Amino acid sequence: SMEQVAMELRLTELTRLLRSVLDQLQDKDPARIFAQPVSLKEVPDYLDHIKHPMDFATMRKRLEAQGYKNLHEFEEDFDLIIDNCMKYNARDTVFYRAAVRLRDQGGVVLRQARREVDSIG
Repeated sequence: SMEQVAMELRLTELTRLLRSVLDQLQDKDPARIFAQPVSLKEVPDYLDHIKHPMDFATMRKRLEAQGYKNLHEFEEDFDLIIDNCMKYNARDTVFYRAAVRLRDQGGVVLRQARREVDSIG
């Protein structure tokens, strides 16, 4: 149908918007602490602590498979990156501190993307 195509045009444009958002969020992590999954070879107990691991490479695979239906699902994944880190790592670690800074700095980007997604529909 003509409708399913118009739908697919918007999903593709949402994917296009979310890709830009993802790049902006990931620039707030210059140390690349959140770039890749936590290694289960190097942290073998990780899944006993964190039940839904997340990282920017994993979010990027989902994004390019147009696996995000709306901004809310995307934010959920971003929030996992942050909240997992803040549980697993203690307050006085470079890791916890990197998460706080990413949360704080990402807020501004996410605030405007919400306005943009409501605005462009």
